Amino acid sequence: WTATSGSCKGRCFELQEVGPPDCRCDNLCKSYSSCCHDFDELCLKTARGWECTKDRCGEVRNEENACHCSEDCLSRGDCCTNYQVVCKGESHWVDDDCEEIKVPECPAGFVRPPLIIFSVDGFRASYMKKGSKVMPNIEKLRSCGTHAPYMRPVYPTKTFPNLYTLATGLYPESHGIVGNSMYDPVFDASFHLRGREKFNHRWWGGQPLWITATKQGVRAGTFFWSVSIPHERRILTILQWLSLPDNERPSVYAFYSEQPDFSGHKYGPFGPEMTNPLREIDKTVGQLMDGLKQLRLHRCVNVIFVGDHGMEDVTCDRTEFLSNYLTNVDDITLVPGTLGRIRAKSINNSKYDPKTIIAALTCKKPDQHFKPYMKQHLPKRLHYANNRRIEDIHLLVDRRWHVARKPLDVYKKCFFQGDHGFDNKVNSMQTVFVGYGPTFKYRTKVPPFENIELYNVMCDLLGLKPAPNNGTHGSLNHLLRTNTFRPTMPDEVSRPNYPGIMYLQSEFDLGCTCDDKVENKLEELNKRLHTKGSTKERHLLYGRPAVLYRTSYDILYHTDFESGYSEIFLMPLWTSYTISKQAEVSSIPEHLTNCVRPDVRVSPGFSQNCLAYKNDKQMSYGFLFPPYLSSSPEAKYDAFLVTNMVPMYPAFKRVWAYFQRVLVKKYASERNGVNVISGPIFDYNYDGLRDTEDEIKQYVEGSSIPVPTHYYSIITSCLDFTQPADKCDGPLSVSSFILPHRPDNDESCNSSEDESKWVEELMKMHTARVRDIEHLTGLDFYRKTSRSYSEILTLKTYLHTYESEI
Ligand SMILES: *[C@@H]1O[C@H](CO)[C@@H](O[C@@H]2O[C@H](CO)[C@@H](O[C@@H]3O[C@H](CO[C@H]4O[C@H](CO)[C@@H](O)[C@H](O[C@H]5O[C@H](CO)[C@@H](O)[C@H](O)[C@@H]5O[C@H]5O[C@H](CO)[C@@H](O)[C@H](O)[C@@H]5O)[C@@H]4O)[C@@H](O)[C@H](O[C@H]4O[C@H](CO)[C@@H](O)[C@H](O)[C@@H]4O[C@H]4O[C@H](CO)[C@@H](O)[C@H](O)[C@@H]4O)[C@@H]3O)[C@H](O)[C@H]2NC(C)=O)[C@H](O)[C@H]1NC(C)=O
Ligand SMILES: CNC(=O)C[C@H](NC(=O)COc1c(CN(C)Cc2nc(C)cs2)cccc1OC)c1cccc(C(F)(F)F)c1
Ligand SMILES: [Ca+2]
Ligand code: NA
Ligand code: NA
Ligand SMILES: [Zn+2]
Repeated sequence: WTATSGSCKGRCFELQEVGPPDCRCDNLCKSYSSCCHDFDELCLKTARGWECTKDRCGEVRNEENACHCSEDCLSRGDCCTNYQVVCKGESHWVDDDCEEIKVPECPAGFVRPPLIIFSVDGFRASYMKKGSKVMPNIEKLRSCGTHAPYMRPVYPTKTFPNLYTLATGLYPESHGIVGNSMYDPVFDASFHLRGREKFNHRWWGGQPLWITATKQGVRAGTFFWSVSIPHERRILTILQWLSLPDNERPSVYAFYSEQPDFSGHKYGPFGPEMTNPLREIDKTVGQLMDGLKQLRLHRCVNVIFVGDHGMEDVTCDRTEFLSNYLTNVDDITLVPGTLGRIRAKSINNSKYDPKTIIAALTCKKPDQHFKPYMKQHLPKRLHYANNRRIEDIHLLVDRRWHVARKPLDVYKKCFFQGDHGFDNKVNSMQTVFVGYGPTFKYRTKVPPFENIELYNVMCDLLGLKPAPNNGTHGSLNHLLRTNTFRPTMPDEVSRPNYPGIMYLQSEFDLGCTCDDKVENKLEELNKRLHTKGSTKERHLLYGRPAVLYRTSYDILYHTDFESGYSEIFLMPLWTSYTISKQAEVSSIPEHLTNCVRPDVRVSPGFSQNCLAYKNDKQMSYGFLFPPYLSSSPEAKYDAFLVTNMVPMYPAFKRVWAYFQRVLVKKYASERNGVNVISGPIFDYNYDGLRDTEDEIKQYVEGSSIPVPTHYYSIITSCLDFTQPADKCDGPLSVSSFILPHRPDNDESCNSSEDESKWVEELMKMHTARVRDIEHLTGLDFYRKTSRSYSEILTLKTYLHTYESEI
């Protein structure tokens, strides 16, 4: 119940919201059907429109008008935004030349530059170039401020998950808004775009920017606008708040627009109907900037122009139907569209089996336009599994397609030409970032980055301590003139042991054999030098990785590679080696096919054994430093050490061997040498974080050798590829991957073909940031370089996406 008999007089767009049954007058009262009876009359005036005209100038104030052109309007804070232009001979902001804003120029009373967020729904990154002719205000923000060519949204590339990620710095799996539609099985409740359940705070986790501000004494304008409030009224409300007394005035504001998304769904991302929506959003930016100029705030405020996701061409005819795959289609509930999520229709169904559902959806039709995954097997870069609202079965839908349960859902539930939600590396899903103001840089282009990073910077802009989030604070310091955040490197928690030769060969009873007794004062000294770290500069180019948790491990040096060997997990945490452009690939010699050799520096009790692999009929082994890239026949023996061995399913060994035998040399050739760090990852609870020993669900049969869920590589070279990776004077270049360690290649529909036709495609899908590997391993990379720490943080957030140019 709401007592709508109360009044909005002197309360229009009040900041503090009131509780039922008292009627409301805030930004969202319409969405709750709770506005006071006179809210439209008092708060939503429209008389005479939104613009001053020459005949209105100096008018007698009429309080009924939407905005004012009377001599008193500036002191009242409610002039039409073009008042000074029409009535006082001023220029529109867009018409003024860009001039660098070196320092804030703020009116007295202003404690800090205000932050104004201008959020646009469905604004695809390429509109900034493709639409620049019809968007002169936006184009001036972009050219004169700081801009990226695009900003990467989060998956799924839907509205509510991305806007809330913008606000919180969190992945959707952490903030809880994991789709526009959700079912939470603990609450037994459903969240939908339409309706009241979505207002319950239990759905909205983390801590959004307006709550971080308010908790630390910084006042915030409300970030939400009921859809029926015209954009012109939203802008005038923001400008009116900006004229409040100092102690009442907010420091952070947001505007939101439903466009260009609304028209993009109807017309497709580049439909001829799309120009007018772009012109109108531009005109709204111009209102804001003219209004700021009137308030003398246009060289004081920092403005962020930002979108949630882009827009792809999608039509009703490009829909896959699960009814063409499943015998049992009425036993499942599908959350449909540009992603699919599947759960049982009834929890009382003992006939429900996700294994038979996955198999019936796997590579069944030659041009099949979606791929099924158990969520834990989705690319780790998506960070889309650790939430009970995310269904176990996931369908990743190809760009331009939909998935639906049955045909009748598509005509009884073509209209639309555009949609979004696909994989967040897809070019059409990328969106926009421009920052303009005293705290941003002048005429500066910055490389693409992730929307999770902005919360830290907005906190930086407002003098706030950010709540814990998934940004890497400092990785965006190059966007900023001042207010940078100067992080320190984390301290190493575990120091390594450096074992020498401590065991005789006969102390080992591992069931391994090697034809190595085929093997000199000159050159024995040399091998001793290698085992003590004499080639280590060549192979560990950025320092040893620091271990940020408590564990027991050894540094092991070799001619061709260096590793940190865990005595707890019985295998390396990391293995680091450099391959020059001139490096030669060799074979594994016939007499060494089955060679595994005890490592006389590491106890038998802290070693793997061969008999366990013999006995486990599902599990084989591979090597982290590849025997194919040995520098000499004699150095090659090192590659067969029991301390370089890792458990690998035979199907996975097809992938790994092609990566090691073929692709590393190809990258060294292309990049002018590469430094590679490889290793295992254990993430059995799919939380994106390193597992402890007691979270491991699978071991090589009969042993304490834990089985990795994934294997990573970080591949680093010189950004200036005229310099070799090992003699690089300036910035670095990196690509990395986190490959799922699976017992089949069901993910790759073409895997019966030669590895050259499918492996690199798999690896591309599983591309990763170095930061993703850090979370999954508890290791900190790039500890000793010539580079600034913020530059290294940017490097660690880089994702190599393999898309063509935006
Ligand atoms: C991205 O950044 C985010 C933010 O930094 C990272 O997420 C953090 O990761 C931490 C570890 O996973 C986690 O810390 C835990 O917090 C527990 C208390 O959590 C509550 O309080 C915080 C603070 O206000 C709050 O933010 C939490 O909010 C979560 O949960 C609510 C309700 O479900 C949601 O609305 C909200 O969206 C959020 O959910 C997300 O996180 C939870 C986990 O908290 C997931 O379940 C969800 O799926 C979703 O992803 C909470 O309200 C604290 O109690 C934990 O401690 C346990 O474990 C340790 C082991 O050392 C032990 O000391 C404790 O005893 C305890 O164990 C006991 O409980 C176990 C299970 O019941 C049981 O097995 C044991 O036997 C014990 O009894 C732990 O410290 C932190 O909460 C989240 N924060 C957020 C916002 O998500 C994220 O990791 C980053 N991602 C990457 C890839 O880097
Ligand atoms: C019909 N309109 C809609 O459906 C969307 C519209 N959204 C908004 O008015 C503001 O959008 C959001 C922002 C806004 N914020 C400004 C984006 C940010 N960008 C940065 C950079 C930080 S925060 C941040 C976080 C989540 C957001 O929405 C879920 C809306 C209208 C009515 C009610 C709701 C709700 F309560 F259900 F959520 C949502
Ligand atoms: Ca884990
Ligand atoms: Na085996
Ligand atoms: Na296959
Ligand atoms: Zn949309």
